[PDB]
Formats: sequence, structure tokens, C-alpha cells
Amino acid sequence: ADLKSLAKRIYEAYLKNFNMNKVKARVILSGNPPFVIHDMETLCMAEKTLVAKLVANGIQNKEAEVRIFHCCQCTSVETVTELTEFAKAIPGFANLDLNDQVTLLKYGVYEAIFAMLSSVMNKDGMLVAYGNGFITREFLKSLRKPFCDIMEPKFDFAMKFNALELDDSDISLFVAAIICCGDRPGLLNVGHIEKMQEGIVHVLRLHLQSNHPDDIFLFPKLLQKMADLRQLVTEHAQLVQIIKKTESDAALHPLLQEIYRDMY
Ligand SMILES: CCCCCC#CCC#CCC#CCC#CCCCC(=O)O
Repeated sequence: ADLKSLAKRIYEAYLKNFNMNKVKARVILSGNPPFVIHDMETLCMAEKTLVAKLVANGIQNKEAEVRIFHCCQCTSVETVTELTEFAKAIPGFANLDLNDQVTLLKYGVYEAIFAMLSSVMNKDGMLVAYGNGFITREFLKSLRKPFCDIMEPKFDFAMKFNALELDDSDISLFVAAIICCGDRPGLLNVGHIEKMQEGIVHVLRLHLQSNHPDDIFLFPKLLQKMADLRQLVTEHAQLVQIIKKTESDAALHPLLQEIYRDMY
């Protein structure tokens, strides 16, 4: 009935459940300041401070590229936990069957992750380790294949996404819409999910109209970004499969393995 109140509920749930938001990220990115990781020396320095356990194995430590990939996985795993609690604020989600809830999150989490990753990215690098590290885009590109191909497509998406100049009130509803997709494979009650999707997308459309009167096409632009994210995730899963088969040391967190299993 009152779509403005619903938009605010989602926004407040977004601020409460995600450790990073765009406002907090910009404060850090503008200038315990973040340690800058721009080469192997500064990577090893940062690890010894921020993730000492990971490099406390002496000569048995993993290769630098594998340690980085492992840190990315940890971030993903944490964002999954945050996304699962955020989903409860979406009208109708908690009323869905448990199996449908799992399915929606299975296919949505990485689309949501790459969307929200844009908030901690600029053209030179990205915030990591809960805002305490900044790793340069060029360093990540300098890694040996195939690890240098992980983040660059995400930077490419983020640069265009950030040019839309969304704020957290927009992003929170966008992430909600990502989760409420009625065309996910294997859904039980597609009808109820489609109605849930229609409701949240209705809220998103009205919010964008009020919050961005200067950009009349912003809503269709974001619909297209949702399609772009789906393709970005499919391509990411393909890369993860190559790493799994060709990099014996690059262990995949079990929760993420289940997410990728039978996805695409
Ligand atoms: C001392 C800390 C050093 C940080 C090193 C670093 C780094 C780079 C980074 C980072 C943040 C992130 C993320 C989510 C993701 C993803 C896709 C890949 C994983 C997955 O497939 O889940």
C-alpha cells in the first residue's frame, strides 16, 4: 500500500546487515587508514598484519595468487551470510518455501556480490579486508593467469555501474530486485515469486523516479545491468571451474562450491 515506507524498510535493512556501504567506502577511499597493496612486497606486508594466520606456514604457505583468491572467497562467504539476513526484509521472501528461498539466494548472491562490489571500487583499485586494505587494479592484473582474469571484468562492470551515481537507497532496492527473480531454475512456486518480484520492482521503479528525476531512463538502465550481472556471473563460474581443474592449490570454500554446483 505505502511503497515509500517499504523502500525505507529495505534501505534500513541494507544499512544494518552489510558491513560495507557506499558512504562508508567513499569516506575511506577519499582519505587506521587503508594499507595500500600495489606489489608483492606490500601484499606480504598487508597479509602479515591483516591475515597473519594465512602466511604463518613458512615455506608451506600457498602461492601469492592462491592466497589472494582465498581472501576473495572469504569476502564472498561473508557477503552470503549478510545477503541471507537481508533477504528477510523483502516482503514475501520469508513466506516462501525453504527450498525456494535457497534457490533464490543460490542464483542471486553472486549477482548481488558483484553489484555491491562496485561500491568499494574505483578506477585504481578496491577496498578489501573490511576497509583496512586497498589493492590496486594494476597489481591484480599483474598476477599470473588465470588469476589476473578474476577481478578485471568486475572492475569493468563497476566503472559503468558507478557512473550511474546510485546511492545506498537505490542499491538496497536493486539488490532486493536481484534476489526476487522468478525465472531462476528449479523454483517451486513461480507464481508467488513473480508477484514478489513485481512488488519490489514496483518499489524500485517509484524510488528511482523520486530519487533521480534527472535520469528518466535509469530504471531500464538498471534492468539491463541485472542482465549484465547474470552474464558476468556465468562467465565467473566458468573461470572458477578452470581454476578448480588446473590449480590444485586453489581450494574452493565448501559453501561456495555448493552455490556453484549445478548453477550454470
Ligand atoms: C591483507 C589482505 C590482502 C587482501 C588481498 C586481496 C584481494 C582481492 C579481493 C577482494 C574482495 C572481494 C570479493 C568477492 C569476490 C569474488 C570473486 C572471486 C572469489 C569467488 O569466486 O567467490
